Amino acid sequence: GSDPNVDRINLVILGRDGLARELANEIRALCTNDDKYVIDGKMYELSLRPIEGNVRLPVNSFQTSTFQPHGCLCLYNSKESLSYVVESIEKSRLINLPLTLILVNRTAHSLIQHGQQVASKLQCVFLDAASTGRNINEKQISLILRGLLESKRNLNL
Ligand code: NA
Ligand code: NA
Ligand code: NA
Repeated sequence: GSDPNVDRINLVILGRDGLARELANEIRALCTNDDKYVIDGKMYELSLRPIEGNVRLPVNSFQTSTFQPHGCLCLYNSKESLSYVVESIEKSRLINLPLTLILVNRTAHSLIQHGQQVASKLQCVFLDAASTGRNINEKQISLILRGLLESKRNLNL
């Protein structure tokens, strides 16, 4: 269970073709051995749920009996991986869940254009981390996590 003295972030990471595993691995490299992530000198419990396959399947559901999601980090770098994000979100709709759509490193014009329309439709923030492996800068990870903590307090997640 969650330590009542340490704030918990339950983060879904959504991305096919190994995108979710890769970002989850990066984030865990930044964590303590008991999965704490430090922000502004403060410890947070960080639970990660990387998803790459069909979210219809129980094993791939956003929410489980011990995991209530607080946000979802959506990753893509291609037509197919963008399509996977839309399919997964619209199908598992989790609707007021804070979402972040991130374009990562692997056409460039169309991926940005479509990403922005998808983010508009899903009502979420769009970040271009491709210019910035298929990783994301750790400072950007911390910004997203800070944002989730405030959302968590506003939406009572
Ligand atoms: Na807690
Ligand atoms: Na976890
Ligand atoms: Na996990």
